[PDB]
Amino acid sequence: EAHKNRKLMEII
Repeated sequence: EAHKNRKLMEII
């Protein structure tokens, strides 16, 4: 998962 996730709410 990890990059389709750390992007998705918490970076964008």
